[PDB]
Amino acid sequence: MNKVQAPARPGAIAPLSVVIPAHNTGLGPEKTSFFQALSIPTKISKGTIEIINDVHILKPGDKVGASEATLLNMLNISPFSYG
Repeated sequence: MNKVQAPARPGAIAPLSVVIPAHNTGLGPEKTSFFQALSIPTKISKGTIEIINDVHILKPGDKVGASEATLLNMLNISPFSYG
């Protein structure tokens, strides 16, 4: 894989049903500000921010926001395509 993470960019429409899994994101506890920015229930696991409830971050027909795009980019999740 190379471009597994699709270019999540604010302004683009959300075609897929992206879900932020209830699992440690690998991100530092600081990123919980972004998770909470997208109204996400968060708890710190291993010095990393973890998700407690599977988040319906993107919805087919929604519109990827700024901190939202950033969130998905930090999550290393592909809200579009992976090639």
